[PDB]
Amino acid sequence: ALILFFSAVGWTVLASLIENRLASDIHGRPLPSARTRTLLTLFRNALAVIISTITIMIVLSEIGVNIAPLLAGAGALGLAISFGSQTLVKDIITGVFIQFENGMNTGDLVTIGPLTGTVERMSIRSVGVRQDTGAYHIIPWSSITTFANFVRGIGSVVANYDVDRHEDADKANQALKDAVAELMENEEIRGLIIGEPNFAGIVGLSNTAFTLRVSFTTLPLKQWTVRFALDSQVKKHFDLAGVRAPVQTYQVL
Amino acid sequence: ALILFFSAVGWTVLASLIENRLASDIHGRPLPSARTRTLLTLFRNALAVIISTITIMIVLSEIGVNIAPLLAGAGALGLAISFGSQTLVKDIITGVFIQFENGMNTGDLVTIGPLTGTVERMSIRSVGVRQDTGAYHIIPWSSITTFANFVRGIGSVVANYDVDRHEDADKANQALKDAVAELMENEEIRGLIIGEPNFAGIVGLSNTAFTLRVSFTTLPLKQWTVRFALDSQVKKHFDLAGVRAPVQTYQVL
Amino acid sequence: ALILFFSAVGWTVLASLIENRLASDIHGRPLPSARTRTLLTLFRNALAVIISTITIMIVLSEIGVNIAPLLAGAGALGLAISFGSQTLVKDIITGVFIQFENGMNTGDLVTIGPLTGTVERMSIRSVGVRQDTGAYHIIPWSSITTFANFVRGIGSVVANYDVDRHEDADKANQALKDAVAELMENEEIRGLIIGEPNFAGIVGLSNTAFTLRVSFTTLPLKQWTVRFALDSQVKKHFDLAGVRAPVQTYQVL
Amino acid sequence: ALILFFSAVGWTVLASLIENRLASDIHGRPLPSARTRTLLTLFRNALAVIISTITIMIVLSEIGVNIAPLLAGAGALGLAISFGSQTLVKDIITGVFIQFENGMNTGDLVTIGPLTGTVERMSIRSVGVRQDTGAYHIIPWSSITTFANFVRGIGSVVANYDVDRHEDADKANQALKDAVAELMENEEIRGLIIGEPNFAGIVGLSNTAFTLRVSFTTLPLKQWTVRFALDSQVKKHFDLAGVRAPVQTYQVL
Amino acid sequence: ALILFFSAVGWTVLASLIENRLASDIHGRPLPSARTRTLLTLFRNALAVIISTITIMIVLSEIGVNIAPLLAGAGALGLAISFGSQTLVKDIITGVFIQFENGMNTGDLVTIGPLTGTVERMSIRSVGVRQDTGAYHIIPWSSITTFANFVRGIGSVVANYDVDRHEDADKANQALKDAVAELMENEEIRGLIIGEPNFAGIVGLSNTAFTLRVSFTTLPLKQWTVRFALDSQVKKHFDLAGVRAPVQTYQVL
Amino acid sequence: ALILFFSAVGWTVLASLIENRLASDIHGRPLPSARTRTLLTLFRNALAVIISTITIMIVLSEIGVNIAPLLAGAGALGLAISFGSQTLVKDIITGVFIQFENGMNTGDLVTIGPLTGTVERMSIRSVGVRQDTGAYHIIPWSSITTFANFVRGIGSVVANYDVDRHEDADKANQALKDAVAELMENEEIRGLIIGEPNFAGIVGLSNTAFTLRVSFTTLPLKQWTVRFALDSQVKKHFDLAGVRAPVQTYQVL
Amino acid sequence: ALILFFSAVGWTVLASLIENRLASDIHGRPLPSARTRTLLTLFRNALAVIISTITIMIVLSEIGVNIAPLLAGAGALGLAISFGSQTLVKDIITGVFIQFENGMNTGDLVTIGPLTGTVERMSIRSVGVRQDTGAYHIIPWSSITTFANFVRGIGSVVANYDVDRHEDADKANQALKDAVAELMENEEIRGLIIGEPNFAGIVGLSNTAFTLRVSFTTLPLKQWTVRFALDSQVKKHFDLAGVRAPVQTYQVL
Repeated sequence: ALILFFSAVGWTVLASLIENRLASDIHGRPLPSARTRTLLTLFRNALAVIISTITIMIVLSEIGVNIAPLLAGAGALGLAISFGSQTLVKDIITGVFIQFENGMNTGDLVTIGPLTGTVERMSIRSVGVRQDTGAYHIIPWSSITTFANFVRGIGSVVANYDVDRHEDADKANQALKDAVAELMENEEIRGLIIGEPNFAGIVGLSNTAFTLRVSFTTLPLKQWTVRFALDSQVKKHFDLAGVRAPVQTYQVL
Repeated sequence: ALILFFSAVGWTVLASLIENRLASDIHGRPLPSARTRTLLTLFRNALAVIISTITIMIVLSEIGVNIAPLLAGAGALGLAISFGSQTLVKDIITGVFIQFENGMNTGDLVTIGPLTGTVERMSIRSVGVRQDTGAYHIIPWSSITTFANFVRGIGSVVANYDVDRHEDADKANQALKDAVAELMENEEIRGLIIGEPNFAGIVGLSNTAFTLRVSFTTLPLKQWTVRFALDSQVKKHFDLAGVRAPVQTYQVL
Repeated sequence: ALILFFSAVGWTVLASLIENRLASDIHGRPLPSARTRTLLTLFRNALAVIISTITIMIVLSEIGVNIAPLLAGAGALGLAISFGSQTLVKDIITGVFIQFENGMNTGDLVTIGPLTGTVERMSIRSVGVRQDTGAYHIIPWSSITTFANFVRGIGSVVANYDVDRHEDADKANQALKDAVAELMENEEIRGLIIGEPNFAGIVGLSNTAFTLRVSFTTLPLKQWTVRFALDSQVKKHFDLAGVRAPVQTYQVL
Repeated sequence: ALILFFSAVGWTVLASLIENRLASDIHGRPLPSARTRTLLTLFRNALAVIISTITIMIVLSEIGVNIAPLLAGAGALGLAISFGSQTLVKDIITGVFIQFENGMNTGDLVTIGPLTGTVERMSIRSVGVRQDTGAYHIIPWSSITTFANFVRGIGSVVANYDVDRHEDADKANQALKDAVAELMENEEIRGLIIGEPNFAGIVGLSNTAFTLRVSFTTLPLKQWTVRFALDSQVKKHFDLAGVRAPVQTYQVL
Repeated sequence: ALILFFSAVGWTVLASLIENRLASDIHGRPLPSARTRTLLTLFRNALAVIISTITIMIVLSEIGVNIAPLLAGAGALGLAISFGSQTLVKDIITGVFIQFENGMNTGDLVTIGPLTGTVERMSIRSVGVRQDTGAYHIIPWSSITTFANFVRGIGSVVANYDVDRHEDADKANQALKDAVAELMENEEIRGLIIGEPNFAGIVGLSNTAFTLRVSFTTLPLKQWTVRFALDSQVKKHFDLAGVRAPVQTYQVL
Repeated sequence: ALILFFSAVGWTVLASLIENRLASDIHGRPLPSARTRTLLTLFRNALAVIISTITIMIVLSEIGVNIAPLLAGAGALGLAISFGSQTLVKDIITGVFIQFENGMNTGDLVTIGPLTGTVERMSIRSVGVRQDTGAYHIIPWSSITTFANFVRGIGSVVANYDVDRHEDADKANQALKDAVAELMENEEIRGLIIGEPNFAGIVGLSNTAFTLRVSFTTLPLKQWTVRFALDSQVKKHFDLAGVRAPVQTYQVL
Repeated sequence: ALILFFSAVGWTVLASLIENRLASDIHGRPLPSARTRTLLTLFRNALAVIISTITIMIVLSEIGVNIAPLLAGAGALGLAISFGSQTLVKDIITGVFIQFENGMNTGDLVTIGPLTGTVERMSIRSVGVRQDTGAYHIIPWSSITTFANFVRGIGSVVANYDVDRHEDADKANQALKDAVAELMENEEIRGLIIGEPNFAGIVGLSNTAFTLRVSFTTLPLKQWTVRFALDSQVKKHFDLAGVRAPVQTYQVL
């Protein structure tokens, strides 16, 4: 009867506490810290609260005066719990879908908002990213709405260099072409590049400068080394050819 | 009876696990990575949880003490699940409607917020865009609200060039007209352009400069090459005609 | 009985698939692309899911063990669908109301947020706008909260020109008046203008300049040509009268 | 019986279509455009959908297999409709309350966010504002959260003028006082002003300037003309008295 | 019976229209404008709609075919009305609570976000604030989340003056002290101040300047006059003592 | 019966009005202003509305035609009231939790967003903060999401001083060390400091300067006086040692 | 009967007040302040309100006129309470999940938004962080959405130094290499570093400068000391080698 059902609740409560002891062993893993005492206390309190609620519900059902006040209170508490748990299920679903489309793997370079780093590990609710300063960022999946991946597909560079307006375009463009040529005859750099450079010439005009563009396409994650080498060669050849940097201009009175 | 219904639940649970094995084969595709072990474990856990919930519901219905506590808990969990799944159905509906109006195809150049690139593939929940730096962006449909497409219809250029205030408009405007004339007699460039240039003359006055505007209408995705050629010719002809760039001015004491 | 009702469900399912084939013909229109295969598959899957849900509901109703678990799951799914469809009905209602008040027509120049262009077509959920760069923007109605229309009513110009503080106001104001006078005696420009210019004189003082204002009222969409002509004439007459542009000033030690 | 009720539904459907024809005449007004064909088609489709839903509901009620699937679908659709209609009733209530407190009339100058213009007309959902560039802005009431009105009450000006630090305050303040004095003896300007000027003297110190403040109180919508006249007189009297504008200062080495 | 109840509905509808006529007299007050015709029409339409809904509900209840479609539609409409009325009850509650704590009175100087002005009147939903330019701002209570009041308690000034780095602190600090001394011996200003000045000396170092701080505590709303007088005296005494303003510095080559 | 219950409602209504008279005495306190007449009228109107609603509900229950229209209207009104009261209960809970953790006391210096001041009093819904300009800010608890407290624990200073690149680090660092030494031998300042200074040397390099860092740890709320004294001593010793401030540099042609 | 149940409610109310007295002892702890009188009064008021609500509910259930008005009011109050408690359960769940993944411990350096500091203590709803200025920040868990931890894993430095464009890269790069060499031969600094420096050479070109990059990997929380030492050595060796800082350039007329 009611007493037999009440004993079943107590038996299940002990099993949940025994399951909490199993969770203590799981929590006992060195990876998730060693201060699991607080977490265990919360689980025990929750189990006790659930057992007390079940017992009170049984008593009220056997009372005959309707559980309406207490039932309404429990319903309000459950509604609050459901309202507060939107974000968690949001992270779970978002992460499940992200791994479904092979959006993120471990070790690749990504960009989530204002952060760029390498993925270290993915939990059920968040993803760990290691920044170039050594900081470890924990980003929940629902916080992620748009991200970029640098290992998928191919890589490319687009380089723009500003040249002073007073000079002529033919000499500066030839200097840039020569700088790219010296880069091409280098062996491992040319191994990184895939194909031939794309010279665009003047791509803009300013009040004191004009800009020249040259674009490549390289191996994934190799664009930055090529960019740095190109910058060094461009500086060297601009110095050789006498190309001037943009200079401010003014008049007096 | 209850036992026969319980056996049916177990039979369906095995079928779902067999369906999960079929999903494992689907997940086994090289495109969606190779670490599908985690996804399979989640599906198995979900199937086990569903089977346990069904069995407990049957037992409680056959108990006679009302499923009210457990039923309310299940209802709260379902409410949380429904609340957390708003974004997913939002992406699904938004993508379905976007493909309905032929808003986006594969390979075209688009602009979604601060990102400009070529569409590579569209999933049920997101769209992949390839940037000019080689990064691969995953953008969910609900995150997309307003976007532009450069392949629909036509293309056009509007070019504004700043000339300092001290010179006269007739000489600078004539120099710009001559620069456009040299561009027109070029053959492939004229093939890109559709029609005749639209000279607007002075379109603004600054404290140290005035601006001249000339606009074209070209083939789709061909506006940038025409713009670069026009910039080069404008610089050359401005140098030829002696037109000066804007210069700062000050007085002493 | 139940079997007769089940046969009716199957008959309706085939009719929906036949209706999907009718939608395939509608989707077959060249305007909405040619890759309608994906859309048809989704419709077929939805019809199959609906038929299966109806059959399972009938079986459960004829079972006698209550549909409560499955009914609650279906209710949660429907709640999620309703929650995710807020935006779509929002666009539908907003567009219906916008067309009710004659807010937007096709071909007129509008400004929706940071975008200015001519309306090309309006769907049930969005509106297409053509920018001056040739890009085609798709803007849903709910994303629209405030917009401006340049074809309703009239057009006007308010022109402010900065003159440096050192000169006198009477000479510069007279030069501006003469510049407007030359503009007035032109024939087509005066045809664009409706009425007489409104001279306001000095309307502000800066540390190194003062500003003069003149305003007109012209035909719709004709304000920019008048503004450009006024700017050219103002520059010419300021050069003629010897009016100086604002100049920076400093002192040494 | 059921057939008699079904005939009543058909009779009401025709009346709604006849009411749509009456709405067509209302829509036929030249003010709300002439392309009301699309709106009429939507109304006809909605009436047909409502009639079909009513007929299906009657058939299902007379079937005996419960309307539960279809009733739940209709409930979900109604929930989505109610969720998507929050903004519309928000505009209706906000506008009703705004006209209740006499916040806005037709023809007055207002400022709603970043827009300043004269109210032209108010609908049930929006308000039309005419900008000084001739653009016509449609602003829904719910989008309005805070606005200012320039015709209610009185008007005032607060004028701050920057004077170089190196000069003395007594001479510059006397020059400003004389400039206000000349303004006062003018007749229509003095008619605009209500009372006497309020001289505050130095109200701030900068690294290269100090500022003098004088404030008035004038008729509504007349503050700007008084401000412009005061600016012109202040410039003239500052030139007469030899008061210098703020000047940058530096030292070498 | 049903007819007797229907007659009661009609009798109440006329009473509501008579109550609307009473509201017309209330609306007839000159303060809430004179165009109350539109408001009366809306009230009459609402009363007619309510009467029609009640009659249709009675007819449907006496029909026997369940009001379920129409009842569900009415429930959806009521849900939309409740959803759209969140802001109004929010303003009502916020204003009621604000007047409970004596946060705002009429005539005092407040600062609500980017607006500073004097409270003119408070409605049930908003508050009117008069700006120093004469504009009248209507701010709903829910839009208010944080505001400041200048009449509660006391007033104070904190004055920071920048002196160039090259000079010595003792001379400049003594000059500031003397400037405060001249202010103190003035009688009405000293009546405004409550106590003695608080000299803090150097409170910061810049690349080309250092700043000195002096703070007071005065009567409410009297801080600005004291600040202006202090600024004037500080300028005068800095000129007397030969204290220099911050000056830019550079070097050549 | 119904009449006896109706008399009970009237008796309770009078008691609520008598309770409102008790609230009038409470509102009669000089602290919560003296214009409590408006609040009392609102309470009386609410009591009358509640009594009328109860009477109408009783009449409808005794009518037999279902309260469904009026009951649904009351339910919608209650739903709107509950929706609009989210913020109030949010403030109540947030404040209760804030006082639970001893986050804020009265008189301490706090920083809530862009505001820094001393707490004056805490209500059930908001907290009053006194700014250094004398303004009194009212901040609801829900508006508070993150704040800092300067009285808990200790205080510290981190001082960075910029020295131009041209000079040598050893001389400037020695000058800073000597400046700190003179500060240390002062007696009350050394009483404020707790321990020894932490010299960090160069902590950054700019194009025209390098920065030196020295950090302390002092008593709570005493960091600013120590900072000002350190700034004065640093300026004095930099002047003594001939250390130069950062200076701009350029080249000609 | 009803009286026996009413006595049980009174007995439980006293037990709750006795439990409040136990909470008073808990609140009596010196850590959570000493003004717990206000909190106790709120608990007593809540207990009294709950007891009164239970008694009124029992009386209404024994009345026979339905609790519908009062039950609906209680339901609306509970709905408001549930709506206002979303944030609290959000913090609880977020903190529980954060501690689960070992995201934060006590004493480590973290970065939560614009705040960087050391964790001092974690409550159930918030986390205390000590800033370098001595301020104590209280941050709820729901307010936390993304944070970084500096003690997990390893630490690294990336140093960029700008060199004037006019000089040559080989000399400046050699000077930087020598500066790193002197740093390496230092003993405790080399103990901090883990491995060898990574020289990247030129990594960017500006209009007046080029930048050189060198990166390390050091012990956790030791990156800043290494960075400061590297900056000092780089300045010293740049001075030794005659490397110039970036300099502005202009031309006259």
